Amino acid sequence: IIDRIDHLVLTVSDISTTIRFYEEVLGFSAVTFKQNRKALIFGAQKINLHQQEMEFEPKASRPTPGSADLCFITSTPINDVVSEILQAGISIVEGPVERTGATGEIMSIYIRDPDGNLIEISQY
Amino acid sequence: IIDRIDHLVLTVSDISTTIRFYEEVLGFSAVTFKQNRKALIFGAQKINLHQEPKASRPTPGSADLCFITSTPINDVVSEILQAGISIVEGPVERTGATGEIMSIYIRDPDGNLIEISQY
Repeated sequence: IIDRIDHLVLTVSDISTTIRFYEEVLGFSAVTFKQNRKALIFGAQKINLHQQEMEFEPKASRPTPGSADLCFITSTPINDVVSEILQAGISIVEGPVERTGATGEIMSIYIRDPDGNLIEISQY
Repeated sequence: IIDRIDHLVLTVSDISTTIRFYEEVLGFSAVTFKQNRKALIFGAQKINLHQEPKASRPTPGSADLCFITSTPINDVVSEILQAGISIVEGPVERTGATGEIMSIYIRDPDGNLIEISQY
C-alpha cells in the first residue's frame, strides 16, 4: 500500500540557479543533507537536487534537465499567485485555467524553472 | 505558500505496459478522464501518463521518485522479488523528507528509478 510521494530528484545544470528560483519564487527552503547534497524542503516533502556531472547513484535511467512536469498545490488565492509570478518577472506559460486535480478540480497557472521543467501551481 | 505535490506527468513508451507495472506492483489504480486521458491514483495524489503544455524535454525514463508505504518494508522486498522485478539497491537507510527511511529501489518499464520506502 502506497500512501504518498515523499520526494523526487531533479537533475539540473546549476544547483545554485535552481535553488534561487525555488526559494524566491515558490518559497521553498534549501538544505544540505548527507554532508554535501542539496534539497528543497516544502510542506512535508522535498525535492533532492543532482547537478549534471555529479549525479548520485542510483538515479533515473536517463537523467535529463527540463524533463519534469510537476504540480504543486498552494493555499494562497490563485489570483494572488498569478500577481506574485508577474511581479517576479516570471513568464506565465498558460493559465489561470481549470484542470483536473488528483481529488477534484483545480485552477492552475504554469511557469518554467531554470532548466525548462514545467511547474503547475494550483489551488483546489 | 506551497502545501504539497498534487501530481506529476510521466512520459512513457507504452501506457498499457506502464499501467500494468504500477497496478500489479505498486498497487496503484488506473483511471480515465476527459480526452481519454490516463492516470494512476494512490493516496490523495496521482501520476498522469503521456505516451501541451509539457516539460521542455519530455523524456521516458527521466523520473526519479520516492513513494512512502505503510507495508512493512521487508514484506515489500519479498513482494517485489515474487513479482520477478530486479532490485537495484536496498533495503538501505536513506534520508526521507521528514526523517530516516528504509528504501528499496526498482525501475519501471521505462527505466524510471522508483524508491519505495518506509519511515
